[PDB]
Amino acid sequence: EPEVLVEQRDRILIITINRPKAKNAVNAAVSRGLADAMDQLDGDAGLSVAILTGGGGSFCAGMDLKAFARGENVVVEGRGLGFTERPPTKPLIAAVEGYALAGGTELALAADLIVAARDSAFGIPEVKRGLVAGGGGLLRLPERIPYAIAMELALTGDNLPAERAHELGLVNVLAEPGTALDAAIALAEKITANGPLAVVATKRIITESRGWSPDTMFAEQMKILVPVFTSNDAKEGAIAFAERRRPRWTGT
Amino acid sequence: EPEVLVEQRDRILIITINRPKAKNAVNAAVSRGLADAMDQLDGDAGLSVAILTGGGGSFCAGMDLKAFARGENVVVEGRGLGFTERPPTKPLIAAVEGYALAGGTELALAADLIVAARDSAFGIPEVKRGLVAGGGGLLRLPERIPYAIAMELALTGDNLPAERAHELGLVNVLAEPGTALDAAIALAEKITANGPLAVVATKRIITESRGWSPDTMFAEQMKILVPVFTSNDAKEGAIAFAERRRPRWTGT
Amino acid sequence: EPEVLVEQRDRILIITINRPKAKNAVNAAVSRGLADAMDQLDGDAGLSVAILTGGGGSFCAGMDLKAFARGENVVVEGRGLGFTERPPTKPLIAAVEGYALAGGTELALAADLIVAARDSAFGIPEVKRGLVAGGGGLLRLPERIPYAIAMELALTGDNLPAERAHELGLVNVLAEPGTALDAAIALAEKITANGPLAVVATKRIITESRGWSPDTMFAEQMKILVPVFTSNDAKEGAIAFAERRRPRWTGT
Repeated sequence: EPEVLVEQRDRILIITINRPKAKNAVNAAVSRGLADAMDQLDGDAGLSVAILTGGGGSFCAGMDLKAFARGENVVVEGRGLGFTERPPTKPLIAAVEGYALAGGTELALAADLIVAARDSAFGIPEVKRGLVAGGGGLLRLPERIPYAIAMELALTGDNLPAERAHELGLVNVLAEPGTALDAAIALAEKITANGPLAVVATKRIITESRGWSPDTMFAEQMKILVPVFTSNDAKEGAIAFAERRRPRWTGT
Repeated sequence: EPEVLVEQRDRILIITINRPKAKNAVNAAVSRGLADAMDQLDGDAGLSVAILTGGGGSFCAGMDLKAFARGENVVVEGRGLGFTERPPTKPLIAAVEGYALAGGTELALAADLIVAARDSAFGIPEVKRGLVAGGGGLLRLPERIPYAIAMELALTGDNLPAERAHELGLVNVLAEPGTALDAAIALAEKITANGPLAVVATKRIITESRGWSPDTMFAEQMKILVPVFTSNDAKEGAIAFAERRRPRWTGT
Repeated sequence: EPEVLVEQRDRILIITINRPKAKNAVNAAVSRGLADAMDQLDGDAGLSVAILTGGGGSFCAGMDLKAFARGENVVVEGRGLGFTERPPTKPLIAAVEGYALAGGTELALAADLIVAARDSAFGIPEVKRGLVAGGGGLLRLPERIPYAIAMELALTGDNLPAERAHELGLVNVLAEPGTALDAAIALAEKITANGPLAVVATKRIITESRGWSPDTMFAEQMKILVPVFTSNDAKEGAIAFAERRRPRWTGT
């Protein structure tokens, strides 16, 4: 039985970490499984969005310290912890139950959107063990929540309850306990209903603009805009809207 | 009757999009009218602040798709949608009633401050039509509200209610329905009461610092600081404060 | 009696501006005193965290305008207002009571974390006197709170009440009036309990990553990570955790 489970529902790829006895800690198998799933997402024209979740009601306790201690290839060159150093092109939603800690919070941060149960919690407690959250936690958390709160969490290693995380803008959708995945599917379906080229281009511009200067951002953006505006889907979108009916996207 | 109306009240320029039957959608006339108004604002020494609003109780439904479809010069080279690619030097407040959607939200984002009615709403639904919000929406929204919420709005095309937008920091002032312009005038008057050179320099530093490195930001800032500190208004400000009375600014 | 008081409590350096009759305004003596305290913090292996506070129930009214007017060396080359242009390496918490205005807000912004009394207030009213908040206020406030609110505060010179500042993410901890320092000590103790090399490295990555590109951030981060992961404290942290007891850090 695979330690990462994958199920396709229409155009949504549901990815489930399947090590509940190990609190879904990331070992070599999970790291590879996550990378393979992201490859599948981006490579399959029939997929639009992925959801990442942890089986059994707990998202991810972080990297498997035992697996790490004994030489498992957990942090993979070019990919990081599963995909922390190589986020997918298509949208990724993290559906969080229970604890998303350390590497677990870093997986969530590598996703684009977070749906979290009201009783879930985040955190990067690495400094408590004289270590540092090097899987993107320090690079992404201050960009997702207010800088000083990210600093506080990083220096103290305190847990961040989901409801506070929603107040701070880290969590998009608060769900009833046990229903985060269903809430995430609803979110995914809203995104898969939109133009696939436009959705991917939109994510691309938001992510890449972080590295653009104010003086160049519009010209850099234009290069991404043109293939969308001349696509078949751009025509179909205009036709469908004018005819008040659902657009039939082709991703071309 | 002009499709963009302009009224000067003391040192405040009130700019009103005047196409209520077209939901104040931006066509060629409105685009040019907005650009002319911003030129007027920045060029007139007797003006300190502008307010942009949509006549009739709805801010702006976005770009006029019909005007666009039939070849109106709506997105002007060097300026964008009115002024989206050329924001004014002096402060601009958007006073939002009803819907500010797509290009309408992009106009608001190109302003510095937003006053919005409690029953108003924002959004960038471009992906629903297989298009992308290329008028600065994707470049500015993630800088105004938490990154993940900006991502969510961009990928889903969902409306953002004004009250939520205030929670997220996009909206400065929530106003009673129908009173956004009056609230905006109150805000504008607070700013026009302050030193005009200092106000413009302050905006300049906040906007331009986005493109400065940590190692250079103070030296870059200094170049903007010096002309302010040696201005006539700097002297007048100190004198007025010491004498507990209103400063008589000259903008020199 | 020194105009800046310094007390060591275990590994915490408590720094108190001691000019209550002058609302703890920063003159030459206070500027130098603050710089010396930060040097002490960073230079002493027995110190982990500092707390900055204003004696008597008011944080800092800003730069001493009288001292400034008559030629005191208040803004020191290479350091700024005390330390605004040279923030410490180790974590700094500002414990705010009463008013932190102008230069006072800039001192707080140069700290990493802010604990503020529920009845305290911030602000950068420089534009009211035809001046500009050049001590880092304009460079840091838009990075700590939502951009548009930072713009609003900078252009209006309005006070920012502590409770609103907490909503916006500027204030980490809201304290009962008169108890901000005790709340700050609790926060400091949480941080001093964590691995000193890991804490300093964590702060370093969060602060320096502001000037890194997305394409280089992980490689830049790695250089800071390696000395932490190979430290004696990394070993001790792992041992202590496995033995369910407190780690005895050495800062090596």
